[PDB]
Amino acid sequence: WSRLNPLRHTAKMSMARAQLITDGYKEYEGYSLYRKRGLSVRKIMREIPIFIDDDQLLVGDFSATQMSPEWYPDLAASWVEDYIDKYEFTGPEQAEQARAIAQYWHNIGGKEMWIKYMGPEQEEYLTNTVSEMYAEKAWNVPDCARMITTGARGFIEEIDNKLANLTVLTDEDYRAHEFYLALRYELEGVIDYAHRYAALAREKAAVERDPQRKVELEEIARVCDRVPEYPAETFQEALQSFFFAVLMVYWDTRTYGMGMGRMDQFLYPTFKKDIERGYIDEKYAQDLLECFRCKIMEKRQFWPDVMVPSVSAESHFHNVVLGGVDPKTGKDATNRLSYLFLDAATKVRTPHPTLSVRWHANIDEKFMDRALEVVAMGMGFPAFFGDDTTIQYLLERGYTLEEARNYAIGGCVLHQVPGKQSSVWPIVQNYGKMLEMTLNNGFNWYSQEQIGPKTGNFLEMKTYDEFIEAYRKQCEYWAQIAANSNRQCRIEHLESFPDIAMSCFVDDCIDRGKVCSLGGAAHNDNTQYIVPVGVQDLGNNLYVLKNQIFVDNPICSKETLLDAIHKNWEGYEDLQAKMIAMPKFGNDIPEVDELVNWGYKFIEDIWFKIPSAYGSHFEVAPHSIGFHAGTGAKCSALPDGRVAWTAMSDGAVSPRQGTDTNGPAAVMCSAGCVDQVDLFGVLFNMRFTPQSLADKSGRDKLKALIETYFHDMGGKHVQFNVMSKKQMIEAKEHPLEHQDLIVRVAGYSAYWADLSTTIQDELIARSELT
Ligand SMILES: O=C(O)Cc1ccc(O)cc1
Repeated sequence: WSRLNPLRHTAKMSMARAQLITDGYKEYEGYSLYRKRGLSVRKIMREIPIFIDDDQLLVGDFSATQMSPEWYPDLAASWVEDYIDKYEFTGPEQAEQARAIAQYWHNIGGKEMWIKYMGPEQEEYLTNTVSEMYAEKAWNVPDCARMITTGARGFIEEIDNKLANLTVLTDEDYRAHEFYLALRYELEGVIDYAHRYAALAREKAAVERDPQRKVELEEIARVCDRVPEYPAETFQEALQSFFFAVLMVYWDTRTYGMGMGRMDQFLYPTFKKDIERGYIDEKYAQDLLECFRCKIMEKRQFWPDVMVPSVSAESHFHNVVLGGVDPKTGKDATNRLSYLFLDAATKVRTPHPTLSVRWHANIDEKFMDRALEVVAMGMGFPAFFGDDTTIQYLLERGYTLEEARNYAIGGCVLHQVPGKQSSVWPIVQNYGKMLEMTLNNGFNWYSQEQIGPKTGNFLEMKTYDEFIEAYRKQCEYWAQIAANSNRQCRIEHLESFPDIAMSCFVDDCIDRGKVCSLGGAAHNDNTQYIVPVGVQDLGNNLYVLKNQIFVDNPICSKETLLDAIHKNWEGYEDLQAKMIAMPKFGNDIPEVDELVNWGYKFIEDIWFKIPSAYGSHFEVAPHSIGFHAGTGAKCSALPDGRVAWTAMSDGAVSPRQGTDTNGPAAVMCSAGCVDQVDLFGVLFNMRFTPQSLADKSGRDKLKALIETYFHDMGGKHVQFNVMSKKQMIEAKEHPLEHQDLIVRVAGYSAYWADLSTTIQDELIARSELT
């Protein structure tokens, strides 16, 4: 009854893109890839199954059967093998169809073409090589709502004004002449897509008996008759217009961490249009935002199980930034449309649309108090981002102050302006696992193979300054060997799986006539980066290296140490308790909280002088998504009392696990001692108990503590979740029951049933605060 009604995961495998792209490549054979793609995608949207759900007033969906996740063979296809039905993956009996597409799309798929290119193929855990040929790229926020007040028609004109009055093909990239035609070809695709619903919604009208539900869709057909093609005019046809731009991208590439930030900023002129004109009510607007959280869900993920350890089983980042600052004037933009957004998170309790708030000095204290109740209930949501510091990072990249003020976020914590960055290609490297390799000697304990460089013998280091060069020499190897892989993989993805439709919403892409992935990016700045996930464990161990190994303590010699972790404290269980009691990050120890700052300052030195993509340099994104588990489980033992095969850390500057013997103010004062201005978004989450946040103390102690954390300490991002540790243990022993539990992990909340085991038991260990 609570306004909205989401439903169940009674889903099966769907072949409405794979089979529809397969015969698109065959019917449009010979046309260049830029055109053979664009011609096939409009074939999809104009021909794919369509339906309108019940009591919903949004039409376009992310699949051809309710919640059945589509499959894209353009990116990969040879991962569907022998089981016929068996593990969250299921089909009816059509396995002979997947093997038919896999037979066709063999050696012509993204990874399928990619894995030949190399030659030898080094399977890895120190870098996500498996997640770079298999995972779809997005993690941006294009201007599909900042550049959709023009409409698809206004786009096709600029393309037509381009192919005619500026072409003169003097090899002005035949690739560019074909990109232009392609971009039109699926711009009419998003027209046919919404003109199919108009004919179907109008058909769903006469046979309808409820006259209010009849007029509900009779206006939707009138919306979709003008929403995608021409510029929108009303709040009901501005949302549907923006959404169809999110789908046209999804039909060309399963847009991963695509952000849709600032819906409280660009749906306002129509919001302020219909309301003050009595055309739409606040509850009606709260209906669409409710119907927006539901319809966005169907985009489930469908990747091989070999990555579920590192990417969970349903890690979706559909973030939207509510609140903020008016760019042209500097005042606050926190408005009622932001109030209805987190009002929607009440009546519908979906965990994917992140719904993030952006704090700033003169923000609206009322709609920030009301934001603290949204995380006071279930779900660890409105991930408060602090501006002021993030602005300095964007302004020092090159963006103008208006572009910087107007920033949103893409994916987890990546903050960036809308239509400028271009489909990021990330790199994971557990800089605690590097410590394992150099404390060894490039041996990769879990693998027991001399796969690294013999930088130096630990039993012959002599001094700490000698170690940190043997740690630099080892880290730099996995730099020019990891970047060098997905650098020329973004370039290689020009023979397969480029993002043509997404270029409709990247600046200068239309002008230079080149896609955002390869070339026509307006800013090749924050477009490639690294995620160190567990660098707290670097500082905690570096402290043990700096303090209490070299100089004093020869009993805990370099020999007694390496063997203790070799056997994982077995026979040394007395020692680990002392190291686990040594000063650890998360409290308020400058002697231990400053080494994690120098830690990032050690990573920011090597990678920032490494060129990237088409220009600029690699960034450093300390965030995480689930890569602490799949990497830590293969990262064997650490000096700071760690056990062998356990996770790294909970991302960026979050305290390790049970290391905060001090209150919440310390856990942020520590995390504040990080010069996080040049850090591409920090993932900082911590757990409170519901007795603290569900009272005035939540909107009094926290606010005074989170505002102080960002203004005095220069933080960037803070995200909370309230849930008892027993409630998670009670979910571990009853996982058949709590299959719809909202648990935060790392910049998102996902159902506990699709969460990995190593992530569950790790979430038990996170401390409780008051
Ligand atoms: O988000 C990540 O860090 C992993 C990733 C790698 C490649 C890709 O295409 C998508 C995601």
